[PDB]
Amino acid sequence: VLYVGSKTKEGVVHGVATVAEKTKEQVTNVGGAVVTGVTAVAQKTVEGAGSIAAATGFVKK
Amino acid sequence: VLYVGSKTKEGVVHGVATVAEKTKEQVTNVGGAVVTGVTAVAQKTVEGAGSIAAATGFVKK
Amino acid sequence: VLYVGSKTKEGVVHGVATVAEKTKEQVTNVGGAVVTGVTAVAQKTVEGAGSIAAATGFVKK
Amino acid sequence: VLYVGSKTKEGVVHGVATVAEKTKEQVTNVGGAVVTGVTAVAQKTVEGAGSIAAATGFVKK
Amino acid sequence: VLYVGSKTKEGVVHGVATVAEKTKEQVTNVGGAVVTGVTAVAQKTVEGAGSIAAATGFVKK
Amino acid sequence: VLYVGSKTKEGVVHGVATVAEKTKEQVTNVGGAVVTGVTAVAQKTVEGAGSIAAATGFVKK
Ligand SMILES: CNc1ccc(-c2nc3ccc(O)cc3s2)cc1
Ligand SMILES: CNc1ccc(-c2nc3ccc(O)cc3s2)cc1
Repeated sequence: VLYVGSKTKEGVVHGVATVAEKTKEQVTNVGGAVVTGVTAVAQKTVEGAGSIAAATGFVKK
Repeated sequence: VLYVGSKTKEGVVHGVATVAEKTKEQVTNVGGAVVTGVTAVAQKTVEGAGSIAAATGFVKK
Repeated sequence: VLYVGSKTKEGVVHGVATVAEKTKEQVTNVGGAVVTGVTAVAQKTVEGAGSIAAATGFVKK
Repeated sequence: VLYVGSKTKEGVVHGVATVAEKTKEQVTNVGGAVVTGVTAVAQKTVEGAGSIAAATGFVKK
Repeated sequence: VLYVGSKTKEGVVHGVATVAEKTKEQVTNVGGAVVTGVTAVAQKTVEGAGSIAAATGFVKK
Repeated sequence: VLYVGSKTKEGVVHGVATVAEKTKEQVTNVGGAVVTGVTAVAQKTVEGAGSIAAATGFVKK
């Protein structure tokens, strides 16, 4: 009943240096799902299902 | 009843240096799921199922 | 009833230097699930099933 | 007598990512020479003395 | 007499990722020479004395 | 008389990832020479004396 947050950090990314020399990149998706190339990403959920880089499947019923 | 957080860190990424020299990258997905290339990612969930880089399957019923 | 966190760290990644010289990368997925290339990732869950890099299977019913 | 340069590179800097988090920087020079903080610098001389970051001395005669 | 350069590289820096978290930096020079903090520097001289980060002395005669 | 350079490299630095977490840095020079902190530096000289990070002395005559 006296919660005290201070200087806290949650789902935090900082201080990222990145060099990506690539002569070629290619995704050849044929009918499917694909997720590629996530970098320096931060989420924070409450009462929820939190996905960052999901390759979810073809739901059939 | 007197919770005290201070300078805490949770799901935190920091101080990442990355060099990626690649002459070729390729994902040739044919009908499937794929997740590739996650870097410096941070999540934090509460009352939820948290996935970062899932390759989930084709749900059939 | 007098919880005290201080300078704590949970699901934390820091101070990562990475060099990846690769002349070729390739994922040739045909109908399946794949997860590749996770680096410097941090999660924190509460009351939830937390997966980082799962290759989950084709749920059939 | 048939010099052929092609795609040559000389005194070349490229592809530099830099993060510098600093809570304090200070140079307290009292009567002297100082050089600090050179980053991503490129020179090319011909028939000359080329210095990049010199701390040269008090010439007296 | 048929010199052929091609795709040559000389005094070349490339693909540098750098993270520098520092709570304090300080140079307290009192009467002297100092050189500090050179990063990703490239030179190329011909018929000349080439110094990069010299701390040269007090020439007296 | 048929010199052929090709894809040569000389005085070359590439693919350097560096993380430097330092709570304090300090150079307290009193009357002297100092060189500190050289990183990813490349030189190339011809008919010349090439120094990179010299701490040269007080020339007296
Ligand atoms: C959003 N959903 C949620 C539910 C519950 C919580 C927490 N329950 C407790 C119990 C004891 C304790 O020392 C800390 C905590 S935090 C946090 C979030
Ligand atoms: C500007 N000052 C200068 C003087 C001389 C030169 C060179 N002399 C030679 C001799 C033979 C050889 O195979 C290459 C070279 S390059 C380059 C520059």
